[PDB]
Amino acid sequence: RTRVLILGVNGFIGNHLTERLLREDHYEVYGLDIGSDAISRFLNHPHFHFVEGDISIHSEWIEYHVKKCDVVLPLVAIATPIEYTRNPLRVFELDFEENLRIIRYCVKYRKRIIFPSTSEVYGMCSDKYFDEDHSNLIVGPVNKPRWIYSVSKQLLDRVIWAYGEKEGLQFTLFRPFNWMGPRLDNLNAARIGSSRAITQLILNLVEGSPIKLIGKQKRCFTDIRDGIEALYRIIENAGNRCDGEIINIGNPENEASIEELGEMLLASFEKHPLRHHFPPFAGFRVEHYKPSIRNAHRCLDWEPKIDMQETIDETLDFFLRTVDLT
Repeated sequence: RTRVLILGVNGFIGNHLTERLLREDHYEVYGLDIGSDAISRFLNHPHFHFVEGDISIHSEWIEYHVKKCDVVLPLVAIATPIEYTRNPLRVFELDFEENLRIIRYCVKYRKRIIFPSTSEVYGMCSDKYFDEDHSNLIVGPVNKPRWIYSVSKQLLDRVIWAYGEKEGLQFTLFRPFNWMGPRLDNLNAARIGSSRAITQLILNLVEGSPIKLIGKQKRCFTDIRDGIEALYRIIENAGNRCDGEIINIGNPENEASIEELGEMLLASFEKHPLRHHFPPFAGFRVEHYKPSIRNAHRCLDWEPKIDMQETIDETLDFFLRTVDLT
C-alpha cells in the first residue's frame, strides 16, 4: 500500500488525515513528531507508525523516511500571527529553510510532495474570489514586517514550482482557509492546520476573557469534515489530476467577520450543556478574502457540504467536553 509520511502528525490535520487514510485499506501511515499525545488513539494501530523526530534537529533521520515512503506531507511551520512580528527570524528558519530541505529530499528521491501553502499568500488581492492560477498577490512595503510569513510561504511555493518545472518533482499545493472542528491545534503549536482566530475566541469564552475586536474584516471558515475530505482526495490523486496543481480548500459560503463569528460562538455557547462550568462572558473589547474553489471542483469533484451552524456547534462542543476542568 501507499506509504504516507506525515511530518508534524501530533495535531489537528495529522489526527484527522490519519483517521481518514486508516479508514481505507491501502495506506500505511508514518506520522513523525516529537510527541504523540494528540494521536495516541492511533499508536497501536497496525498501519500506523509513530516516528520520533524534529525537522529542525534531524537531517538524516528525516531524509530516510522521505526515501522510505511514497507521499510526504510537511505540516511543521509556525503559523501564529503575533510570532510573524515577534520572532520573525525563527519563523523564517523553520517555515522556510527547514521545509526547503524536505522539499529537496523529495526532489532527490523522486517522491510526491503535498505541501500546505497558505491562504495568506494572496494578501491584499482585490479579487472577490482568490484564484490560485490568476489572482495577483499583493503585500505591503518591506518595512511592514507582518508580511514576512506570507512572502516566505510564497517564495517556497515558487521554488516548488521551479523543481516541478525543471526537475520532475511531482507535487500538489493546498491552501486551507480557516479550517476548524474537533481537536484544534494548541494556539502556540508550530503545526499547520486549525484556524487560530476561532480557537482564540473559544479560548476567550472558556477563560472568561473578552473578545478583542479589530471586528471588521470578514473570513471564510471550513469544517474539517469537508476540508480533510478534500485533502484525502489530493492524496488519492485520481487520474493524477492534481499533479502540478495549486488548490484552495475552503467553503466560500461561510463568510463572517470576527464579531459575527464571535456572536455565533456565544449563541452556541449559551445553549451548551456544560455552559455552567465556564466563567460568564467577558464581552466585546474594541477587506474581502474569499477563495475560488474551481480547482477543487475540477481536480477533486469536491464541494463543501456541512452547514456553518453545524460546524460552529461541533467545534465548540468537542472543545468544551475536552477541557480539563481540574
